[PDB]
Amino acid sequence: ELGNANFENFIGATEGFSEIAYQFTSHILTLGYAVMLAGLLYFILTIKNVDKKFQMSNILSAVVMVSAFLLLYAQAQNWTSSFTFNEEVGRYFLDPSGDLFNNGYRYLNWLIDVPMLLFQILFVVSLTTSKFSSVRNQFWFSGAMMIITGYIGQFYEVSNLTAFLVWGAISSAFFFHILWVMKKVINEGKEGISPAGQKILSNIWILFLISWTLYPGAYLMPYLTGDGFLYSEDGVMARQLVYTIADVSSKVIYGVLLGNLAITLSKNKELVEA
Amino acid sequence: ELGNANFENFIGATEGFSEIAYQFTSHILTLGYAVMLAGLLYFILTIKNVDKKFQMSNILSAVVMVSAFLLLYAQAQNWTSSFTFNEEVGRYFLDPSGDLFNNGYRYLNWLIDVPMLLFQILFVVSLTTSKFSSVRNQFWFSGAMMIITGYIGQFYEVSNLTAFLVWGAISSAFFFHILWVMKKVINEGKEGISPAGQKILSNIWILFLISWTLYPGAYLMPYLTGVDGFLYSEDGVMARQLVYTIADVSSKVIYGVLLGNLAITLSKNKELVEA
Amino acid sequence: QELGNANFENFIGATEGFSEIAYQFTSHILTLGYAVMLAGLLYFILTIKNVDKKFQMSNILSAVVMVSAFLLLYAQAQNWTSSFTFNEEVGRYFLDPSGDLFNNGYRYLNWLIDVPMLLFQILFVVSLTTSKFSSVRNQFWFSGAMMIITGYIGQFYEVSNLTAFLVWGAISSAFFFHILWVMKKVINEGKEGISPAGQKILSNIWILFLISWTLYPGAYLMPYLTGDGFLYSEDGVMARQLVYTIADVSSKVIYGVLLGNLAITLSKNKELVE
Amino acid sequence: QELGNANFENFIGATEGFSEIAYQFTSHILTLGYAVMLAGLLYFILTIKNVDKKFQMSNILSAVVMVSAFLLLYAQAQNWTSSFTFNEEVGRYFLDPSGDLFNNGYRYLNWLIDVPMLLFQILFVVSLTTSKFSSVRNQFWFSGAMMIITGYIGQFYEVSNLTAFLVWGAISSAFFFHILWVMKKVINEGKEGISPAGQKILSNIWILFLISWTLYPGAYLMPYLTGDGFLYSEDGVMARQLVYTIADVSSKVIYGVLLGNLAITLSKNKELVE
Amino acid sequence: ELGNANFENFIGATEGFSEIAYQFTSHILTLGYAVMLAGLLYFILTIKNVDKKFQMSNILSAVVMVSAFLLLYAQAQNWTSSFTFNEEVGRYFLDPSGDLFNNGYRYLNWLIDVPMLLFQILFVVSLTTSKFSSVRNQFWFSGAMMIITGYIGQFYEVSNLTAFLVWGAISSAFFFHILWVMKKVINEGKEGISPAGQKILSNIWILFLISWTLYPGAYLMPYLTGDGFLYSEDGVMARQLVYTIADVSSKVIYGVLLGNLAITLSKNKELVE
Ligand SMILES: *C/C=C(C)/C=C/C=C(C)/C=C/C1=C(C)CCCC1(C)C
Ligand SMILES: *C/C=C(C)/C=C/C=C(C)/C=C/C1=C(C)CCCC1(C)C
Ligand SMILES: *C/C=C(C)/C=C/C=C(C)/C=C/C1=C(C)CCCC1(C)C
Ligand SMILES: *C/C=C(C)/C=C/C=C(C)/C=C/C1=C(C)CCCC1(C)C
Ligand SMILES: *C/C=C(C)/C=C/C=C(C)/C=C/C1=C(C)CCCC1(C)C
Ligand code: NA
Ligand code: NA
Ligand code: NA
Ligand code: NA
Ligand code: NA
Repeated sequence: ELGNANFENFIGATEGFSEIAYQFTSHILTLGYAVMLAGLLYFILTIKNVDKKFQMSNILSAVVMVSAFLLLYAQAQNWTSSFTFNEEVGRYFLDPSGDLFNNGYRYLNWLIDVPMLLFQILFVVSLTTSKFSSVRNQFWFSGAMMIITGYIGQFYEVSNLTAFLVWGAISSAFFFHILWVMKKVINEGKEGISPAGQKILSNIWILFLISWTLYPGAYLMPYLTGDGFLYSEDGVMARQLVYTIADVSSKVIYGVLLGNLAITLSKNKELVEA
Repeated sequence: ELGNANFENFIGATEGFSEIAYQFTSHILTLGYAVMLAGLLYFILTIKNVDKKFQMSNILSAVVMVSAFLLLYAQAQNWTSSFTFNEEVGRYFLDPSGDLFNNGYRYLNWLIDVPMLLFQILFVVSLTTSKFSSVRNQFWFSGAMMIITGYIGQFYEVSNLTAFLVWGAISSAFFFHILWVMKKVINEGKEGISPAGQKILSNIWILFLISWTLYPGAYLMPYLTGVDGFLYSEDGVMARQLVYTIADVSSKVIYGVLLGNLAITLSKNKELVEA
Repeated sequence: QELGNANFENFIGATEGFSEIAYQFTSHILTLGYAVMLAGLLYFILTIKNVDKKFQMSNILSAVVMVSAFLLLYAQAQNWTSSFTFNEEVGRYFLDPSGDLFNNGYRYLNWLIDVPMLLFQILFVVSLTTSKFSSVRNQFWFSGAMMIITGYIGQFYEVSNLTAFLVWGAISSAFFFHILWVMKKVINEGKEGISPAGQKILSNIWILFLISWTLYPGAYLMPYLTGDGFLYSEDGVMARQLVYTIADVSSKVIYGVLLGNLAITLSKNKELVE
Repeated sequence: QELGNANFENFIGATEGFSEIAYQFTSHILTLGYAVMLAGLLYFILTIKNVDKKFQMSNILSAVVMVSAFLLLYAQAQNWTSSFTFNEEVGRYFLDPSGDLFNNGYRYLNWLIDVPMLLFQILFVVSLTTSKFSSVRNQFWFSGAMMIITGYIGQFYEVSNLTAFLVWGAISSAFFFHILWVMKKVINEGKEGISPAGQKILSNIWILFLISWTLYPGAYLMPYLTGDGFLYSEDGVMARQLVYTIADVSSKVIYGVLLGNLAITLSKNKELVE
Repeated sequence: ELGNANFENFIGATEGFSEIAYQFTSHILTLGYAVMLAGLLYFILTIKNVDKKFQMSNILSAVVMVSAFLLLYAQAQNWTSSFTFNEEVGRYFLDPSGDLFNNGYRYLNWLIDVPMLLFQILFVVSLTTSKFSSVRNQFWFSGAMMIITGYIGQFYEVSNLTAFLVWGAISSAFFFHILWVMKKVINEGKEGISPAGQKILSNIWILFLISWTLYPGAYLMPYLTGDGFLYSEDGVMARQLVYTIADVSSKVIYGVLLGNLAITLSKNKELVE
């Protein structure tokens, strides 16, 4: 009786994980939080070369990095504590004492981080006809709701497929909403900045779009092949890779590109340019 | 025989916690201390854009963040160490070896932090009819007493409902006193600063009022449906720990940010705070 | 229970056990201890810019103390929690041999590094009149070391051998009064030739120095201050560890703050502190 | 036990066991590893003020690498110690299943982050002549990724399947030479247009780059470089882990230092480095 | 069968450690790494007050402090992990699970740190007759070899007294060489700086000499009294105190004195006075 548990635990409690599956997941999750703390240094070290008006972008990035490090660290330790090598069969199996594995650390990370990442672009670019205050509140409300609904759903990703998908769908509503507003902001952002600045905002959009889509991909990962191929250790590896790739892109790379824009806009483009 | 223990331990020792209840509490408590360390960075990184006379506000915020991180971290680890998964029934139960769970880490955090948060506003605003030193001492005395009395009470929140509520009440006395003085401060603060600065102080009050009220809510959370119903159970534990987390974040970080923003605007450097 | 040359906490823990309140409180207060130290560090780092160059070593030495103190007081807190385990049957915490015996030695060795600095550091802020920098320092340093080293030896015996306990205690006290004597000299010579604002602070410093430093020998004797009386119990343990914590905070952080404030005023940057 | 697709360390540890010297040394050297990384970080942070704006991203990227490397090399060190337990009966360290299997994957995934940055970062110090920044970078980035990813896969098989081991190894080596080729191009074009002092450093960088990068494939093959021969033993383990450590220190820290020194000289702040 | 293990483990495996012996060793080793991280703050905080050309001294100190913290921390945890209280007899005994105790963390710390400490003086002072490049390489080569040989020897300090002392001796060769060169450096350093600067370099030498000598003292500590007085828990305490005192002196105090010299040599001597 595992109960309302993530699917990792069900694989780990039956099939077990192979060396490669466990170690890789372990490694990738470690890379996750490593990249976050590393990134922090980039934002701290470049802040002197951002003008005052843009500086909060760098600061908010830095804030995200710290939050993310700590929670993604917790997530990594959740993985390793939760599954123990069985000497007899040569596979890793669920260890009750280390607690059940749960992706909740990541999700709660999103709860802090999502509002900031959406907010923080608004310090770099300027809107035309839209109201800063409105855009922010929309971001913040939709963002919260997207994560909170998703957070509830994923508890059920095995126990109750319907609640899984209901909450998932509702989340997607809130998800799809955010995409709309962000496109609005990038477009109004593009108005009034050099072609150089424009090109960056274009890259940002593609990054934002791809990277944010990854998340619901990883939500569904176990099932994207119906007891098929990804309902296995392969699925676990796949989920945790994608989450890691997503989080790195959506925070660090995202933050870097914003920072680069803010730096160029400050006529300190020499720092970012080679 | 648990004794003078928090009610979490009694739930954990009888009902057990469901996966969702345990994991959520675990997650939210982690979010708690994560946000504190994160916040620290905000205060450090904005300090250059506060004028010298306001800068102690920023510094005191930073101080709080560090204290809070460390003690809230301790609090999170208290939770996780104290309750272990039972594979047979699929619920988390009290682990004696990991020590009893207690909210005391949080409370003693308050003991350091409350004085600073009350103190620190006084470096941004200027009073009219009150003396800096008087307001501070009131804050500091009442603040200490509020926490110390509350701290004693919560040990009894199961063992002895009377002492629970006595100490609770006494605490509440000092609580209202602080509210009273703070309202005085924010009003005198509002006198003589631009409308922009005024509006922030207004938000600060609302935040201060709502967020500080949460705490006694969370104190009583187990019993807010008396002797039964949703709140004397794992649901109550989740509820308490969410509210504490929300409270602590609001009362320290958000509070500190709003003060910081005020101090930054007052320094004629509003450009990084608003854009 | 063949405990040997052990602190009295272990003897209580090994017989009576600690109640929930006693254990948790001690645990909490010891945590507060090291938390306050690291917090304080931030104050000293962040204020250094506002003290003039010639006083700045006071701030630096404070910062140094804070770090040392954090690490050792952290170790001390972990010593407490490791050393006593909840007994499910009776609902009290009892000595756990595996987690090592509890010992206040971490704290004492902290004193060994910290005491010389705290005595030294005032000399950067004040100017002596009649007394010789070199003499005052060496006296502080010699007496300071000896006070701690003798105390450190004594406390091992606070149960095993009451005589050595009190002998070493007394010897320590000799050096204690010496330090008090010299420090009073310093504060008074310090007061000669500095602004009234500076004077007032040095007055406060002395009161704080005096009260806070007296606490220590109080806590040394705490188990016995009521002869098998009231404080030879879990109550005594709580009492000792509260007092040590209060002492250490006052004698380092508050002390350091007051010195900092003095150094800041003497630099004509008093707008920060008011 | 039944180990599967595991590193060879585990097979030694599961049969021969490790001697005190072998275990302790490996333990010590791996600790040195991550210690040096965090230490290095301090150098890059502290010297950045003395590099001109246009070079500064070199120092920043170094700093980023240091942090990533600390965290992952720390993980790697703890992987070693957790995985092998002293057996009091024989006086040798043996594989502990509970501490999880040892795997070098932490290191490899560290490479995945770090390799692109180290190759990238030189381009902020020097200017190319005949080559296109964009092309050189993409080659570095693509080949770098592929080199590590292929290597990462191979090393899982270094015992289980020697053919896959060597295939993947070889494929990796393809991309390796490519990177070497491009880097030589870069260092030469880099040398064009800077003082002889700067030139001399770029020369040293190349020899360091060349030697240090070569070490890695040496360490890949280390168990077999003597066929059930001399290095298929605890000696081989020691040898591998020393070489990896030496490589990583050289290829990141020393490499980074030399680049930093170049950037400092180019900024006419050569007095710092002299 | 402990094998090629440090002597601490043999005491811990037979005699056991008394409360005082264990706790003291535990405490002192903790003080060790605590002082390192503390020191770091001093070097970071004073850096602004040393001129550009001396600044690498402060930086190299800072680097050492961090390395030292981490490895001395590891060393402290090695001690506590390795010996467990026995409730029946009231003594601490060797715990296999916590791994055998070994001073190797410290030694490998030396491997990183020795080159820097020898190097770093050269950023503050200027040589007269001797060649920067040569002095450094001598320091670096001899320094490495001194540690590597010592590191090998100490594994044998119980198992094989001959290898212990051979490797020890070889190490000592390189040791004196470093002492020789350093004296050369301090003297050439003294040429062309004020008497104030001179006096500091004099203190540095005394400190350098005393503190560095301590190390081989601690190497031999178990035997310095032949089944004698120091082949006991007393010897363990003695070794670990001396190592701690040595490391603090040879890095932190050393670094401070150099920093003070660098600060003095710059306009702003007021900070250190
Ligand atoms: C730094 C973290 C970020 C940017 C997280 C973003 C998370 C999402 C976009 C999540 C989206 C989800 C859905 C659209 C459906 C399933 C539930 C979620 C929350 C994973
Ligand atoms: C950062 C922490 C803060 C601002 C803590 C505030 C705590 C309170 C306002 C506590 C109030 C209480 C009562 C009014 C009654 C019950 C006992 C307390 C202490 C929880
Ligand atoms: C930061 C730590 C400080 C300022 C420690 C001060 C410690 C003392 C003044 C200790 C005094 C003692 C006696 C006077 C008798 C008993 C032994 C001592 C060392 C506790
Ligand atoms: C900081 C880490 C660096 C610079 C890592 C470099 C790694 C390599 C050059 C690895 C090369 C390999 C081969 C050429 C064959 C075997 C597989 C590899 C990846 C170890
Ligand atoms: C910061 C660490 C330092 C300065 C270490 C210095 C170490 C030595 C001078 C060691 C000397 C030794 C001998 C001369 C003989 C025995 C082996 C050694 C390495 C301990
Ligand atoms: Na595991
Ligand atoms: Na748990
Ligand atoms: Na305990
Ligand atoms: Na081990
Ligand atoms: Na132990």
